[PDB]
Amino acid sequence: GPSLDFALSLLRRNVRQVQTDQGHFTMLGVRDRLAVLPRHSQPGKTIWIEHKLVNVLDAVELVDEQGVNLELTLITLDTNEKFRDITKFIPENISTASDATLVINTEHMPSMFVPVGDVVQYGFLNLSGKPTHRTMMYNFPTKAGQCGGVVTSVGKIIGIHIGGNGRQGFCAGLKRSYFAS
Ligand SMILES: *C(=O)[C@H](C[C@@H]1CCCNC1=O)NC(=O)[C@H](Cc1ccc(F)cc1)NC(=O)c1cc(C)on1
Repeated sequence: GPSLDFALSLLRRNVRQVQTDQGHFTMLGVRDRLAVLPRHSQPGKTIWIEHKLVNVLDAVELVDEQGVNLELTLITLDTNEKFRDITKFIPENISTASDATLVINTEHMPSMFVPVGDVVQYGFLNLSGKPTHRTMMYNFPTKAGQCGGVVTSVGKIIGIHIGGNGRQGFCAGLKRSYFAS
């Protein structure tokens, strides 16, 4: 219903099929020329968006006040395009949620809704030797190919998927101030 209406709106206008040397990811266009990707996709000076090559002008890998990885990287793309500003759908603080859907859009998983259920606070997560703070979990056997997916519930954007164990899956908590500047 109104929750997925929003997911469609976001798929169409802000969620992009992307590739880096690290493989396939879902990119969230945030506003203007600013997008986010999970840190592990390691975007270089360039990146493929719907297969066309786009320059990356600047790239920040977000960290704690304590310097811990938050597993997110803001990029500023080289285009004449504005993403419709969806920062007003990102809460001020990392928000847990109920019947969330994970929105994925890559070449292999195009236009994809995954019903991950509730999203609960997790916090510290060490995936493959690499710590992350401010993560949240949903109880769903998430997989390779879904990183960068956008976690939504009730018209809010709360998360970018970043990992899983074959049973649960984990996202990077989104908060609006990250998209400040
Ligand atoms: C997204 O690219 C991908 C998605 C995971 C893969 C594992 C199964 N479930 C999926 O949701 N993420 C990763 O593979 C993640 C990469 C990562 C994330 C954060 C970080 F700090 C460093 C690396 N790796 C894992 O989730 C993972 C799973 C096991 C087992 O070890 N590592």
